[PDB]
Amino acid sequence: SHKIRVGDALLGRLIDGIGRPMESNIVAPYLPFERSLYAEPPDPLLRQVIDQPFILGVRAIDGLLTCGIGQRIGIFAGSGVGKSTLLGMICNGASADIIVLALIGERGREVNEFLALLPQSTLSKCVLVVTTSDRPALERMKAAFTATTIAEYFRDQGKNVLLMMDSVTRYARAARDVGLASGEPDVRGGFPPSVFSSLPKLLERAGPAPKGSITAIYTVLLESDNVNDPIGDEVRSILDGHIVLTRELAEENHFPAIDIGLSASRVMHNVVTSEHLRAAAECKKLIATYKNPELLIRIGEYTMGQDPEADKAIKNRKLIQNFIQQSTKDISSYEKTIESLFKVVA
Ligand SMILES: [Ca+2]
Repeated sequence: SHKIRVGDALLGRLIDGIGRPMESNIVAPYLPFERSLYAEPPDPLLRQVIDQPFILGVRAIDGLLTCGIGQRIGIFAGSGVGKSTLLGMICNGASADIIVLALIGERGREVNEFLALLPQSTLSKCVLVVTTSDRPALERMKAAFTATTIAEYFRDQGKNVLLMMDSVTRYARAARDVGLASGEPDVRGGFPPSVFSSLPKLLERAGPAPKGSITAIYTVLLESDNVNDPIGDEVRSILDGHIVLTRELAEENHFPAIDIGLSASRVMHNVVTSEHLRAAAECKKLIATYKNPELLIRIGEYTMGQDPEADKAIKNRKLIQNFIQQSTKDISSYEKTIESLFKVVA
């Protein structure tokens, strides 16, 4: 009841919503420790500051929206915009000692499609908390806490942990159904009070620590409708950074489909050099100001301003696009990413 068993043997394993290994082995993993699913957690005694970069191995993010160790980061994405591919790139590229994944509320098919993106070397440092759509709501809700608790266990060993929860949206729908079942009323958008109060309690467990850390990425699944998602809204107000993927970029075959102007890192200025910050700011402005040259040629115009800002954007388009667009096998170290950024704004 509300305790799970943990240990190093969790690494490389598929684990259910309450922490039980799901692969059938004749020899069971050794999991000698019990931990509560809930933590007080790390009392502000004392609370830390985010001041070191957390490298994802994604040029657009590392370059223009740099993450920090112990940050809480949201990725907001609808269907068919390459979310799972981006999550895969992050797991394979991130500077994390241990990855704890919570895969909540999707069908087995989607789980296997994600797992296929992770090579043996990545899986070997992963704990995979998986609760598919068919599982009871209680199990899908608990998966978020199980994952968080396991991340804390590994943090406590001095590991820099990446907690990746796909998705807080489906966690919340599970927690909704549990809450309503207990007799809570709908307060906003079909959600009872319990789900809202759980969000900061979960997110506040990520963060830097004396030894080790937990940097957390939470996905928010966007519906192709105009219905308010109050869970996503509350998350927006808590996060330290947010990455937004758009259908508009996905349909241009622009991947990762990150809209830079809608994305932000509240910690970047604290974890990158002033020169890095300056180059990123120019790159962002160049991205925002760019306009298809076709549009001027078709009206016979010899523009070229003299409009300095717009002229550089066209001149630097291919460089900028090759920088922010990045294939799965298009690998880039943090050193290389920064060197490449300076090149695209030159
Ligand atoms: Ca909203």
